[PDB]
Amino acid sequence: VKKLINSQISLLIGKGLHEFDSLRDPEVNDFRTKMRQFCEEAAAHRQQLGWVEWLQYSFPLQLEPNRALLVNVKFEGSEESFTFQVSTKDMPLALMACALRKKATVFRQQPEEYALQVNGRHEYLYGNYPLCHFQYICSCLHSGLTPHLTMVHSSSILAMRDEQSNLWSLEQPFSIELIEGRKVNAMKLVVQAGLFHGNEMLCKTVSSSEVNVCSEPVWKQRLEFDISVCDLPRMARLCFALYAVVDCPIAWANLMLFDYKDQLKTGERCLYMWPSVLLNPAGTVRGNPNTESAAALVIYLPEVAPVYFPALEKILELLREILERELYEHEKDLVWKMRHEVQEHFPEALARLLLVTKWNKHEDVAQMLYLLCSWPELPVLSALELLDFSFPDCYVGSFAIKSLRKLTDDELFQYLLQLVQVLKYESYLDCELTKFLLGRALANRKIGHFLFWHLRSEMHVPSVALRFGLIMEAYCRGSTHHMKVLMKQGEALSKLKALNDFVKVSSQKTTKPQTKEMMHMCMRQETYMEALSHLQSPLDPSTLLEEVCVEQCTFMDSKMKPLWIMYSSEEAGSAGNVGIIFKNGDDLRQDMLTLQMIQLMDVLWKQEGLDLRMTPYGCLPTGDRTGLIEVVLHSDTIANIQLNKSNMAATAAFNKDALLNWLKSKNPGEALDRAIEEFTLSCAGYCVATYVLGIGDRHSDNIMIRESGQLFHIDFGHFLGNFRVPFILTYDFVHVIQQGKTNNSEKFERFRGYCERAYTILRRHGLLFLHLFALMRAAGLPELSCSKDIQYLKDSLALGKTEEEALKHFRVKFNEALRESW
Ligand SMILES: CC(=O)Nc1nc2ccc(-c3nn(Cc4cc5ccccc5nc4N4CCN(C)CC4)c4ncnc(N)c34)cc2s1
Repeated sequence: VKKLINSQISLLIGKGLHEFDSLRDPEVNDFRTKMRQFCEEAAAHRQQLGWVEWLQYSFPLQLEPNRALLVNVKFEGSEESFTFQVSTKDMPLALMACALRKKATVFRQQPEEYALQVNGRHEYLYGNYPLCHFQYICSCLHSGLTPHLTMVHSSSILAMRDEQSNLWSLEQPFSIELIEGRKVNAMKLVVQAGLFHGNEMLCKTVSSSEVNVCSEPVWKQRLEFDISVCDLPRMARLCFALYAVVDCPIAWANLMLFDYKDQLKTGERCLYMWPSVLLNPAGTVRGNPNTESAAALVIYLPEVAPVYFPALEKILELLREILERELYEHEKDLVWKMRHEVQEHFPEALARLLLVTKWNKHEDVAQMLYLLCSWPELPVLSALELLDFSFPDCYVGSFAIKSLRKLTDDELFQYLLQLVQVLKYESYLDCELTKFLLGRALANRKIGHFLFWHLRSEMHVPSVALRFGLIMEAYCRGSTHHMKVLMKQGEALSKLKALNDFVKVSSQKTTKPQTKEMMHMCMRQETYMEALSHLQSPLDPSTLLEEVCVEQCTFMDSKMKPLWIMYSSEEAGSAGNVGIIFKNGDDLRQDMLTLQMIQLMDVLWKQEGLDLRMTPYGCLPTGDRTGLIEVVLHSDTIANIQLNKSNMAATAAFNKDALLNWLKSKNPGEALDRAIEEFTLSCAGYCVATYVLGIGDRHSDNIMIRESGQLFHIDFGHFLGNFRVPFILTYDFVHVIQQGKTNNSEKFERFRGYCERAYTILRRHGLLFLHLFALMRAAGLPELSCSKDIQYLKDSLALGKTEEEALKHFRVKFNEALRESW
């Protein structure tokens, strides 16, 4: 039983648990038993949750950031239903109280014992909120549709829960012996080394003597470092680069100078190096696992006797404003002297003080830390900055995590991609970020879901495979049931991979109709119908994927041959008609990031009362160049529509009418007006988002429209101006915005306003994007690695300007776009 589970975990995470044992590594072992313990208690806590509290755990509320409506309501075990008319202002309780009246009359004769499930989804309506505040009711209003709900009794929710149970002495300089290696090249080889605390060096780098390429290299030399051993900060990182010269880089490697138990390191180490793209401070501090083939350096840390880092108990014993909103060396010195008044009267400037503190002198670090221990808790915004690699100290990190606990679950979810990436910066396996993510994920099943997937999707990256593998193991121990739910997902993804391979093979040797019918036969096999059916969507756990409609599935006959998979569900009706796209061969990470950023804009816009009718569709990497994109139904590409085919509702006398004609046929009579407004709002949002993000090569192939008028972007797949990208107005959208008239300055200028509001609201949260992109640097995305990428956002949001200033600047950009539009 505990052997079945171990095997289930092994299959789910894509790494066998026996591989953890074989490392005979006490840090891995200690991480495992402690994190198992932590996760088991969390699971125990959850099995006694109240029924409302469980709903909160398993089906967290989906909310928006007088008027009448129709609702259909039924009860759990009957098909008979009642249609009521209520107010968009009424709470779920009144509707429930209403539904119980109708039952008592029909069956010839307490609302608070129920919750309302959205039919055929894992989504529930409860709490003291007006119906219009629930994403679902809210969404229903905009599309016309009647909300459909089931009354579920508390006794039934509890049955769900139950079924789901489980020191300063050493004054001599620091130094190492560089012994030998075993490697491949073409000329002479040099080892260069630096001591780092984040990006900042703790002293100058020191180089090797030249030795010939023939090697199996030999050195037997002492590299001495210009810094007292008693000064090495807790998080001292020692870094190596091996290269050749008569410059040609070969490999690099890093390690911490203290182990995970705070002990200084001795004596001999063998470092298995990673291939190079010279010093790489940000690289992992674990050696290359491919030890058969990896070049290796042998070194020797010299025993100065054990020696540990001193307990905090010991450590605790031991024109300003005009600048405070990069600084000269005299400005630095001023801040440091003011550290106390910084604490008392500028607590939000912590980050700036941390960057001036001298991490290569131990006495100053004791100073800074002592101030940190009484430092007031900081705003989330400020805390997200502190998580950056320019703050490696474990005390700083703990303060940051401590400031971050006041994150709501909706916020945490919004920034989960970045917090996971920042695991790649960590020095050690057991850390505060890991416990934090595990804890919040075990308290919220939606967080759990995406945490799992963000980690699972990277298991083929050797630098994170062990770390990420271990976290998912701990997660599973805390939720046996959710483990199985995710296995169902992994098995579906495994079959889709097999199905996509067949399509790639078949389609090269036969015509599209022929392969299509083959795909269907392949899907109609028992093993497939079953593996592909009855799962939660990896794109959204509240979306249930029930019956694959084989007949509606296809593939696109191009490059990587992505698959199109439709689902239906009687229980959910029209709402359970949903689709996924499976893509294998392409990397989806950049698109996911882009889409999260756009969805962030939408939330920020909505919090100022601006709704730009965005389309934040699912996009999720699940494996090695593998993931999923959510089908947005009732949509088509601008290119396709602009083919202006005859025999169609939308056939134009002039190609420029095509897109308007299409909208007309989808939205007759008085419906046309709202579709044009939907188009205008959505167009403004994507124009501003693409501009702020530096995304170009937009064209009719990678823009789409919904039948409601909503325009949205797909397949980005470059950003931050690396292809300065101009603002873009396509004449074809301008034509539609203008209701089909040559001149319509009343409509075009309401459009300009939309853009100007959207843009000015983002500037107010400019720092949030900057902090978020800074952390994303951890992802290893080629287009998001250096500072010229961050600078791109600095320039697009004109953060160093006044709002009047930037708004004029933006107005020049917009007018330039208008001229470019024919
Ligand atoms: C790296 C990368 O590819 N990123 C990508 N991101 C996206 C995002 C969206 C889409 C996408 N593309 N399309 C058009 C489309 C894509 C198909 C993909 C695989 C198989 C069949 C496909 N058919 C598509 N159409 C074209 C329009 N037609 C009316 C319906 C079917 C979408 N339709 C609805 N929802 C979507 N989300 C899409 C594709 C991609 S690819």
